[PDB]
Amino acid sequence: VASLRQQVEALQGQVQHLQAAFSQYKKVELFPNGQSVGEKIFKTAGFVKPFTEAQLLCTQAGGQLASPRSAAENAALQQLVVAKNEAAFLSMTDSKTEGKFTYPTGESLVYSNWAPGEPNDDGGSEDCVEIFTNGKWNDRACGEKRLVVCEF
Amino acid sequence: ASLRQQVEALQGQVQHLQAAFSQYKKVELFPNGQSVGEKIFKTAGFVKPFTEAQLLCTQAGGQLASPRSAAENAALQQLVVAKNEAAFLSMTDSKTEGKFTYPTGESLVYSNWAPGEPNDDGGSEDCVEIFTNGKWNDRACGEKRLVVCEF
Amino acid sequence: VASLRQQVEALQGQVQHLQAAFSQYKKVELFPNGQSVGEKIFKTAGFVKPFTEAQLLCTQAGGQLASPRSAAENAALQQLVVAKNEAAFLSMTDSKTEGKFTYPTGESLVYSNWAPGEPNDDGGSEDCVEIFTNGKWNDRACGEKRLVVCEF
Ligand SMILES: OC[C@H]1O[C@H](O)[C@@H](O)[C@@H](O)[C@@H]1O
Ligand SMILES: OC[C@H]1O[C@H](O)[C@@H](O)[C@@H](O)[C@@H]1O
Ligand SMILES: OC[C@H]1O[C@H](O)[C@@H](O)[C@@H](O)[C@@H]1O
Ligand SMILES: [Ca+2]
Ligand SMILES: [Ca+2]
Ligand SMILES: [Ca+2]
Ligand SMILES: [Ca+2]
Ligand SMILES: [Ca+2]
Ligand SMILES: [Ca+2]
Ligand SMILES: [Ca+2]
Ligand SMILES: [Ca+2]
Ligand SMILES: [Ca+2]
Ligand SMILES: [Ca+2]
Repeated sequence: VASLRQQVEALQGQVQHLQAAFSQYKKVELFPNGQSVGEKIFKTAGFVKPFTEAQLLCTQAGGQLASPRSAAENAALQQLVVAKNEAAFLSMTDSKTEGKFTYPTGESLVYSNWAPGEPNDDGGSEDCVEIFTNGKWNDRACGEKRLVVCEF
Repeated sequence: ASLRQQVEALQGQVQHLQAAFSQYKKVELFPNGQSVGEKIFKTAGFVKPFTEAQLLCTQAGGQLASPRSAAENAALQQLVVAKNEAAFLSMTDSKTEGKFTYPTGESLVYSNWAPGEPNDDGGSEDCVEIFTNGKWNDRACGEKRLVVCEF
Repeated sequence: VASLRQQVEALQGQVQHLQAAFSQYKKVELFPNGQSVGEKIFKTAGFVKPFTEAQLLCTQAGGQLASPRSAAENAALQQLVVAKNEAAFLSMTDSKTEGKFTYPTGESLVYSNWAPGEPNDDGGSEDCVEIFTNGKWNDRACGEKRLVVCEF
């Protein structure tokens, strides 16, 4: 009772100090290659890779390629693209059904920010998606190399 | 009694978090960070002009490196030495020439000026850079220097 | 009692939040320069340095140069070497007694993965160890510059 109470007050002090230390370290971690938005975190590897290799890096790391599902998420991702000045690959593709872009899960897009005229499947072989420094999207060949950005 | 059990369970979970966190703090700081007291300095690894550098730090939830003691200055110096690139500090005398202040407007509580500095060379040096030897020199804000933020 | 009960529930909520937030943060931290194996974490600095310099960097960081003690640890370390496509230095040397490799403490090796014919003290001057992209080890001159990888 009395012992338990003070034991609770003591443990909470420890937990709140931990919350403070963690919050500080989270900010430190995100600088300068990450961006937090909502409960999602985007982080770039700082280099470019073809889609398949980029996808594998994110999955092996316990996440997946950047999948902006709102204007806010797209804006956060855009910050990293602008910072590295390198267009990045998104996770979505229309490899299964041409013209129908989906997330790795197979779910259809719930948000899109296609540049005017896109997606055009240029050359009849653009099944991956890249995001430019202006935040707009363009379908591009999966074999091209683009900035690797994962979401966790 | 049920609460007693819950408390003992929480103690074990907290001990685990503390141990795991302790390890990750060391991992995080390697190789671009420095912890001194309750402050953490971290470099972006590249150079930028003052305004750009300042914005990067502020948007990241911190501010440009602002050593307030010899200890903090020495810690910051370690990053500068490691990257072999002089860095910008947060302080400027842009408001009133000759009076350097922190982004808040507060006057300096510590400084490590090289002899003869600040000298407002060319009548246009309102920013501050820190050398690999830890000394400070006022320099043009337009120059590009290592970006180091504090959190 | 009743109050203590409400506070314990609040504390429980705080700890659960931290467990979830910390787990996410760990994945973010490790991407793309770290590898977790068991209770050990390997992290590369992303650049090369001669042995002495690399060794000092790790020690000052509160850790030490990569010291794989099992096939599992060696495989984890190998992932970073492959990722950076740069051979890395291990912590072990035979500087004290030629022909006898030891950890920084002085203890004899508990595991090794030498390439065929190694260690061979080529030129009578190889007292350090490098790990290749294939995971095998080779003794090499300590003055050479190799990928810096520390363990924490
Ligand atoms: O290089 C491919 C690229 O070429 C142009 O920029 C446009 O036609 C794009 O739609 C297309 O993706
Ligand atoms: O250090 C002497 C002098 O050298 C250059 O002119 C600049 O770096 C000045 O800021 C400095 O004051
Ligand atoms: O042929 C093997 C031999 O090649 C070179 O001489 C060096 O890399 C040596 O360390 C290695 O033992
Ligand atoms: Ca980190
Ligand atoms: Ca197609
Ligand atoms: Ca297509
Ligand atoms: Ca296109
Ligand atoms: Ca002035
Ligand atoms: Ca001035
Ligand atoms: Ca000057
Ligand atoms: Ca020898
Ligand atoms: Ca030898
Ligand atoms: Ca050899």
